[PDB]
Amino acid sequence: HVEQTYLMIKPDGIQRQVVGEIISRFEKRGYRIAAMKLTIATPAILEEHYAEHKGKPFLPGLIEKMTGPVLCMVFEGVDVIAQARKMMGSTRPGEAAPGTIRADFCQQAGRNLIHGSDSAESAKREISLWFKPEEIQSYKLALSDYIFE
Amino acid sequence: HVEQTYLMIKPDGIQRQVVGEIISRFEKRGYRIAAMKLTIATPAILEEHYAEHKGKPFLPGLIEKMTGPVLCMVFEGVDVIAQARKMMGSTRPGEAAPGTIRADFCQQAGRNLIHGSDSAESAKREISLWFKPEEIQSYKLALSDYIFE
Amino acid sequence: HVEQTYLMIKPDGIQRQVVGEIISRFEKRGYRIAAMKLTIATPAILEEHYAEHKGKPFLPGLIEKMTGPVLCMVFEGVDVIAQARKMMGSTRPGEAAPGTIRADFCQQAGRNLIHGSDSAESAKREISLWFKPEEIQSYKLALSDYIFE
Ligand SMILES: Nc1ncnc2c1ncn2[C@@H]1O[C@H](COP(=O)(O)OP(=O)(O)O)[C@@H](O)[C@H]1O
Ligand SMILES: Nc1ncnc2c1ncn2[C@@H]1O[C@H](COP(=O)(O)OP(=O)(O)O)[C@@H](O)[C@H]1O
Ligand SMILES: Nc1ncnc2c1ncn2[C@@H]1O[C@H](COP(=O)(O)OP(=O)(O)O)[C@@H](O)[C@H]1O
Ligand SMILES: [Mg+2]
Ligand SMILES: [Mg+2]
Ligand SMILES: [Mg+2]
Repeated sequence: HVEQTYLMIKPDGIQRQVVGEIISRFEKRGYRIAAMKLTIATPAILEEHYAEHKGKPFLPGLIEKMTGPVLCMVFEGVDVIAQARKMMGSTRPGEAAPGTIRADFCQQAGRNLIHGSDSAESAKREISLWFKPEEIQSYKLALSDYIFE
Repeated sequence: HVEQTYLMIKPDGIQRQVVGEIISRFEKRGYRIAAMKLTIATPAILEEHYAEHKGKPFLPGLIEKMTGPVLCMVFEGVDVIAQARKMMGSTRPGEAAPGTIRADFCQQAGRNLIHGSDSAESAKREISLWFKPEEIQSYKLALSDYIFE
Repeated sequence: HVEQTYLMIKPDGIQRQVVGEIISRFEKRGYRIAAMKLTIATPAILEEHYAEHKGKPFLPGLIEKMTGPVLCMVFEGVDVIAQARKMMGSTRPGEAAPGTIRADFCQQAGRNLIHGSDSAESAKREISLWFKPEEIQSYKLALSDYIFE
């Protein structure tokens, strides 16, 4: 039984030119790329993305930092929502575990490279916000017999 | 004092073609390759290898998943039995620590890439099961003065 | 607000020829090289470097193992003193967390690849010990906007 999560490379991931390295970390576990799109995030879409943080003092600066090129992604795998969060590490890179993306690449929460859905509910909502359905691709990995039980 | 452990790349490690990456992780710590052999594991030898799991519900499926090409290895180093187990990570990849082999490469316990001895007694037994003594090679690493105290 | 820490590649890092890999780990987080110098450490400077261990049993052997080529480094970043210590891992490689330098490269405390300042006071002292002020270089990373909040 697999699930899908929404992962987004933030503008610092694009500008520091580590997109391929990020993707390789998820491919290495046999997670399937179900969707991938480069766009430029705008305030209106970012306000919906970060709707839970509406009204807060730190939202305007977050929206400014996120206004930039992003790579929207959907990955599929066993427990991939929680696992992708674990692989990203803590929001604050200084608290993130060695070997996580944020610990290996970053210094501060405001420039922490990547976003990942925090729950099944947020994954459904975020995939619907950033992708049209035709952009979610269904296919099977040829190495499935060696990735799954 | 150094010891020797038995490490085996399972058929998923062969088929996903990550043998070299696995070997490099152990070489990186200055662990010495003392033996290495590609074979195809058969139920009879696997039954002896996994004798501690006799009767357990997962054993028949484990033997099936392990019937395939494997790379038998012996590595030598300080505390290498416990250390290699730490590098492998937990049986479940989802529970394994970031930076371990199972967390970095795998999703599920039944396809978790690598076996390693869990104790001095099991290392002795497993090395003897899979290797004849003439297959164990003794040499000294040229960088020994910079690896060992 | 950034700070500067003193990092030193020990003779085993030089001789095992992993200098570039070590530097890449710190560059990967956007830490800035503020100073760098290859020298051959002498007992006199090592006595002052390791003054806190004066009288201790392992000191003379530590000085001996450290009498050789070293790479003196100063790296700048947010919380970089504590963060570089986290990235190095525990003194004993066998106790260091997976994904740290010492866990990924080493076996024993006497050959654990790298030194890093352990506090703000020690970083100031160690930088001044190994570098003259003229050797410390001030410049801005062009990716600063994508590294720092
Ligand atoms: N105190 C803070 N200072 C700067 N940026 C923050 C702070 N808190 C959150 N952020 C930013 O907002 C993003 C979304 O917030 P949140 O959902 O709490 O974290 P995460 O993305 O780890 O789930 C974070 O990834 C981070 O970039
Ligand atoms: N509940 C399970 N489901 C699927 N596979 C399992 C399960 N328990 C064990 N296994 C498989 O059997 C192998 C041997 O089990 P065990 O010796 O307990 O683990 P380890 O290899 O971590 O020492 C594991 O590496 C794993 O591939
Ligand atoms: N018990 C020990 N055995 C061998 N070498 C040691 C031991 N303790 C310390 N050392 C060596 O002395 C160095 C300095 O010791 P210390 O300052 O306590 O560790 P660290 O470098 O982790 O801060 C260590 O990096 C290590 O090379
Ligand atoms: Mg969030
Ligand atoms: Mg076992
Ligand atoms: Mg110290």
